[PDB]
Amino acid sequence: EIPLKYGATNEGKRQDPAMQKFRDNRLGAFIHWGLYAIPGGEWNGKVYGGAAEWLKSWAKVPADEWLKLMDQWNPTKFDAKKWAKMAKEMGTKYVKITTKHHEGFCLWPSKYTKYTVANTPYKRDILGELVKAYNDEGIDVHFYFSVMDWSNPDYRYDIKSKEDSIAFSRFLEFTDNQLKELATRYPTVKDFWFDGTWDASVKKNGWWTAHAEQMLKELVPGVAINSRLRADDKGKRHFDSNGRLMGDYESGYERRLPDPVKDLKVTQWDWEACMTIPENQWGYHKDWSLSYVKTPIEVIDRIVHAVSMGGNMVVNFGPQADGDFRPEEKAMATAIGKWMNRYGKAVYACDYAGFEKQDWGYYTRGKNDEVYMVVFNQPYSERLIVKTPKGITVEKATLLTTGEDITVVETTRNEYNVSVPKKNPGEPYVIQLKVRAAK
Repeated sequence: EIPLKYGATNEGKRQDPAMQKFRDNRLGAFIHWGLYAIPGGEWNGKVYGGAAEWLKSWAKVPADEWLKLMDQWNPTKFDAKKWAKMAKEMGTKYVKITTKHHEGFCLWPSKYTKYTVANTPYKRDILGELVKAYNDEGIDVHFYFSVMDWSNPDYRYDIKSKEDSIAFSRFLEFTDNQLKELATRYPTVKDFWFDGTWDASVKKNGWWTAHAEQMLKELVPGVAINSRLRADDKGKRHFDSNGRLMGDYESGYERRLPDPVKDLKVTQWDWEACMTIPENQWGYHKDWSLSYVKTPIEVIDRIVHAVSMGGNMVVNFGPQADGDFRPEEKAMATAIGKWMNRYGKAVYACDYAGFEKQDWGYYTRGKNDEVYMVVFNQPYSERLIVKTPKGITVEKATLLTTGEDITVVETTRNEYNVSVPKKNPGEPYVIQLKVRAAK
């Protein structure tokens, strides 16, 4: 029953309204945009297969030379209002934006470094333009922030000396300054999502992670903070040494999801997953033929999977250098938007339904105990098996899009066959159930 100065703060799930908005939004978009977009995974004529946003590392490019990309930063096709429209048509309720990635190039005009959008030909405050344009569409804005900063030479991977420690104490002050800046320049921000916090330098400074959290919560009432920021007194990340969750939500499900049968533990806390369309590219990469690229249905599957287990899902986009989105990403957004427009009552504001997982798809639970069946795999039996928890019965089934009644046949105690629709919808679809519990 260990004691800790810098362990978890929250008891269970926050239930203030700002957290309930964060939760109910459910579907978000991730935007990775930075100087990495200019080379697009290619350096000096070699096209590297690793994540484009890490090209500085793959091509062993020194800071001085990487940051020279600033001279070419001039996204002439950028139009914040077009971006916001695209997110709206997709059905995303929030957008997480890279304020600064590992490269350390800031999308806002920070006063604390020269490596900022202000010292580029384009000059303009990209981040401020986005915040406004998204907020105008009713879309919340969350800030991605990489603690690790390859542009500031006070950054340390580990504290192996007193020089190291001196430099790093400066780096944490600088980092604190940037965060204060963001919180106060853009007070509509709803979340900070920290990355690049894995180094020993940070593990060794748990106290700072807890400070940063309290600090930001002071400045921004109701702001959410991800688990990835946090390390405890002992250097345990995400969950403290008593296995209690730090920060407001778990953020480890990056390009993977919890198992619907074996990882039901996640339903006990808030969490958010993120994903990429190709296998592993967050920033813009010029050649998507190098790894598997997910289809829209494969992405929709994963969104629903997340909500079915009580989590949010954030789908990544990596805009081009010119400020536009590539065709594959435009098609993806449109496809997701069409499907959400039709079936979104099963996603927005939904949660874990407490039913045993079946092979046809996922269940989600509405705000008023609606139970939705989201069908991805159509059984040749024409029967969708539904097994109810103790005390629950199924009074009715309805096809969400048409309101047509759907036959429900009891097969055994606590189990039914729900018929498929008379006409095959030809896409993943939703059947809504009315259920009754016992007093």
